[PDB]
Amino acid sequence: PAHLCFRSFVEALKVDNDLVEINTPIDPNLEAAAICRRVCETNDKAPLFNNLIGMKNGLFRILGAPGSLRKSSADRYGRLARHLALPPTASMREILDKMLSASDMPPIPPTIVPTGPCKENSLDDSEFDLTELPVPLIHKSDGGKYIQTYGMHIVQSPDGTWTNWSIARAMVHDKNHLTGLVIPPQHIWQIHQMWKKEGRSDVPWALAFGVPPAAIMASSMPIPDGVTEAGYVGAMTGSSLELVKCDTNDLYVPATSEIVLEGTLSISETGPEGPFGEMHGYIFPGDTHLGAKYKVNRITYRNNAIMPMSCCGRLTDETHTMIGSLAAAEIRKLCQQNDLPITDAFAPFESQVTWVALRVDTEKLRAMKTTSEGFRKRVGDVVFNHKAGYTIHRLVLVGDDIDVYEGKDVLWAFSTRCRPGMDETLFEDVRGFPLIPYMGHGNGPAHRGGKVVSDALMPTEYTTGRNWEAADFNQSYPEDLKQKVLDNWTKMGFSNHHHH
Amino acid sequence: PAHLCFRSFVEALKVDNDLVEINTPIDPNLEAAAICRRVCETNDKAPLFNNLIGMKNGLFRILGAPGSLRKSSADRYGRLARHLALPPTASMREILDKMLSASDMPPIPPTIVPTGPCKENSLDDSEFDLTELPVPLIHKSDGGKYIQTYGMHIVQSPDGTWTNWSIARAMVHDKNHLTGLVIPPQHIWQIHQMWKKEGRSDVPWALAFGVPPAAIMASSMPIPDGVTEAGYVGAMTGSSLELVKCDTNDLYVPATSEIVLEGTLSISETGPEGPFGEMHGYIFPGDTHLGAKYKVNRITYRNNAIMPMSCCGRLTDETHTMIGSLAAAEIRKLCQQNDLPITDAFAPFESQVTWVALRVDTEKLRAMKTTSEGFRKRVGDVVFNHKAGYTIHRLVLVGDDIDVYEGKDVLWAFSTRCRPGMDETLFEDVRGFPLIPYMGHGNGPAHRGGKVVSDALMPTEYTTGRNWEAADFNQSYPEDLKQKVLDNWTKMGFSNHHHH
Ligand SMILES: Cc1cc2c3c(c1C)C(C)(C)C[C@@H](O)N3c1c(nc(O)[nH]c1=O)N2C[C@H](O)[C@H](O)[C@H](O)COP(=O)(O)O
Ligand SMILES: Cc1cc2c3c(c1C)C(C)(C)C[C@@H](O)N3c1c(nc(O)[nH]c1=O)N2C[C@H](O)[C@H](O)[C@H](O)COP(=O)(O)O
Ligand SMILES: [K+]
Ligand SMILES: [K+]
Ligand SMILES: [K+]
Ligand SMILES: [K+]
Ligand SMILES: [Mn+2]
Ligand SMILES: [Mn+2]
Repeated sequence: PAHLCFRSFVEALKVDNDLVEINTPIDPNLEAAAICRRVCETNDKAPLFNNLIGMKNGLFRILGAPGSLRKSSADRYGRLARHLALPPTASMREILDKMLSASDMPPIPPTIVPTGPCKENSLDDSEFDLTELPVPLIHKSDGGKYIQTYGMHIVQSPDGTWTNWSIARAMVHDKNHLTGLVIPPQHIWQIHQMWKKEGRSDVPWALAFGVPPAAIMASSMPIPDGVTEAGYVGAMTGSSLELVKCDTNDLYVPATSEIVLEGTLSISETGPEGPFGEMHGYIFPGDTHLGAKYKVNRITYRNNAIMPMSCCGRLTDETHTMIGSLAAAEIRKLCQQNDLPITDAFAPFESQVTWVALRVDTEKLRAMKTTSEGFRKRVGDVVFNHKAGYTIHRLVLVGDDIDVYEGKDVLWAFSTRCRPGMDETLFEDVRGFPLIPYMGHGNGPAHRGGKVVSDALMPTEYTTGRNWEAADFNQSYPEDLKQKVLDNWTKMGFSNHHHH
Repeated sequence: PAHLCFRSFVEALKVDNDLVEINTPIDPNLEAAAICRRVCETNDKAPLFNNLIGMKNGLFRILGAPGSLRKSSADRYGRLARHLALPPTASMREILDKMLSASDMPPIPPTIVPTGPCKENSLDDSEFDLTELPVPLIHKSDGGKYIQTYGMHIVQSPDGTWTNWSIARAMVHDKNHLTGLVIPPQHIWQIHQMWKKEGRSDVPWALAFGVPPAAIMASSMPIPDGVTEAGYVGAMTGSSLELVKCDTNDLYVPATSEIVLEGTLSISETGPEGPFGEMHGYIFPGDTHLGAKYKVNRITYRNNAIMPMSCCGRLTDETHTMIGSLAAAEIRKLCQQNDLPITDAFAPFESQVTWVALRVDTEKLRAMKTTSEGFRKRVGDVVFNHKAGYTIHRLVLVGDDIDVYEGKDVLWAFSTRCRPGMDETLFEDVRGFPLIPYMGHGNGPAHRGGKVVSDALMPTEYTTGRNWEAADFNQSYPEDLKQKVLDNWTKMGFSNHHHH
């Protein structure tokens, strides 16, 4: 099935009339990514580049925009739904509920199988050269060719008890090394730290590209510390994932992975990394810093291997649809587990996924007999002191009338119900997300502060209940009249389809 | 011409295929406004209600949505352009430049003519009853029938030197009185205050509905204290406006006004006023307060008179397209006159026109050798201590790459370049706009504070120049490549018209 095998997922996008196969030569130097960028800015069909200039020994084709948006509202999130076995018309609430469903289920550990498509071909350390592959230059000022934008890093705690799957960017350093981001509080960093404190060896590592779609979704979600993503994906899908052992180490990769790199993440070496055109929509030319260094010892791959690529930047791509929404999902759950009356959470695209809107059950709120200043503090302490809140700099509290999955309604509530200053609490003594330009390239500490809880609950929502009606068609006219107007609309001469 | 005569303006909307004439009976009790509300929420054609239940002695037809948006991007602002003799494809910059153009021109005083269409019919104090006219109930919880949503109040200083034209709401109180908002710092209030201090008589008043479109645009703009709107409209249009004297007082109304009320604004009496479904998108049921009271002594009107109506509320209507944009225009000019390097200003619809984005000439800024904290303070002191800043609670400073007329780009800049708290200055000791829910129905003083300058200029924009490129199709790919991609777009299989 498409959610459990990336090749099958590509076929599903075709069947959905959501793929464009480009069979003529395309340059991995900027051209593939430029096509992908336009797709993402216009919600077009995903591009599959089957003829990539420099493709050598079956490595590789590229699929862009794997988790980006479709043009119609009816199946807007269809590509995400296709990651998860959901109907293509699934709502974001349905997608995020699916991604949270495993959080109160027993893990279903993976099943080891003796082989799989990812072993169809191999290159040893004398046979590959990462500088000779058709690795894309994704943005014109990037500091390297970013091979790794939509694969899954696999690292395990020294004691063997936790195996983490996550997305973090990496670029080619030389024929057999990558550099990439390994930054706190991310789990690849937490595990790295464990190996560095033990001080004995580099971290055994694999990076698997074109993994089961349900696995790359969990890879992009801040599920709890110490939780093995494979078992969470198993529980979510109702099926044990099939994994094969790496050839050169004892980690386990999805059997149907398109491309697998095996090697080590250094506990001592660094190399130049970045800059990279990033999720908030910017690149700072020449802004290179030392990053984590990976050694690649072996490559295995499927016949006619396909590399997924996220051509991230301005709206809308995987960095918004997945990073933002999946953080929001975890935050929703985290608030509920802390006895806060939050029903829904989403990171508005309009905020460049730097805000999360929290919909409040105001009946519950009223029973708490609290105030804005107290509640704002409680909510921000829960979220901004937790890893799930890392990427999010503004929380917007809204009452039950607001659909947090509709950015227009979040912006309306924020703009009209939250008094600047008085209705907000700033948080300076929390971890900040340095990738946001106003952090890493801003006026203050790159790694600390710059966070805020903005209360767009109105005063009576804490006391006696909502005391307004919207000045809109829905709320300022009785039902019988509204329906009469709608029924007579085209007849009178005005203009009107859901699908389209 | 359409900009100088409301009847001609209605004909222009027809010719533009931007009118729906409804010739079957429509109830002024909510039905007309419900149709108007749906038009405004969907950017449909303006409705002209030619058969209004209760229309008596030629009073009246209704035109809704006179200054609202059209559906296509090419002539989005066509109805505003039709107020001003501009091409229907005029940009907002072009519209606001037209509205500012008279600010460095000599006024062209009005011309008195002996009669006009507004004298075709008359009703004395024994012949009309405002409770018997088809005055609309615009929102189901309004506290009265709001006759006055798009007419022009006309009041003159006691000394005769300043005659102000402005829009302020008013509702029917009884057979021969209205109540309405007369609030500081508005010019109707400033003039009222002058008459109250002189203490001798009620304020001679007229309210003219269906006035020259160029006059209702100026009516909605905070041009300076002491400036007679008629002369500013004269200068803007290049033509002296033709005015006729009122029958029962010595004020002068546009000759082609559809409907004219003549009477007095009391210096002593008040009456219940509101609530009203307002520009920020809300109504607070039962929230009635004492407002200004008007006595009507005489009504004159055109044959087949047409009452314009603004069915205001959630996006998008005249309260957003005119209040917000025309305040932004005046603010732009005010900043420039105070030697601040502002090139453009607009109130994003997404902010419910409570923000104004100020585009900065950063070459000029760099020459000033200043800082964010200093510049933010200077800009907020200029704007928030002036009447032009009254309605605006958040100013967003952006560099030259941002098109402030594009809300998506303002939201991107705000969300990614302004660090909450550190990059902002709050203003508590300025006049606030009580209509905003978080003010009048909020946690703090209804009339004071709640304002903020948010600096979305990046640090190097003050020093050495922009130091990023956007991670977008426009900026992260060379020209030759971009054009190749666009030229091959449909050929490869992707999808694409300006008008649609
Ligand atoms: C979907 C997606 C997620 C991420 C990234 C991208 C995509 C497409 C890149 C295009 C590669 C851009 C890059 O900046 N990137 C990225 C990243 N996290 C980082 O630490 N480092 C990164 O370079 N995340 C987010 C992380 O995947 C999540 O925060 C996840 O929660 C981490 O897993 P874990 O540590 O919770 O197990
Ligand atoms: C276009 C437009 C403007 C306004 C209004 C409306 C429309 C459609 C209503 C639908 C009637 C809603 C109402 O709240 N309203 C309104 C109002 N100003 C008020 O003091 N009182 C009001 O009730 N303005 C704004 C003012 O017209 C401007 O602020 C103008 O600047 C004033 O002129 P002046 O005092 O500068 O001469
Ligand atoms: K993860
Ligand atoms: K609030
Ligand atoms: K005015
Ligand atoms: K800033
Ligand atoms: Mn993890
Ligand atoms: Mn004025």
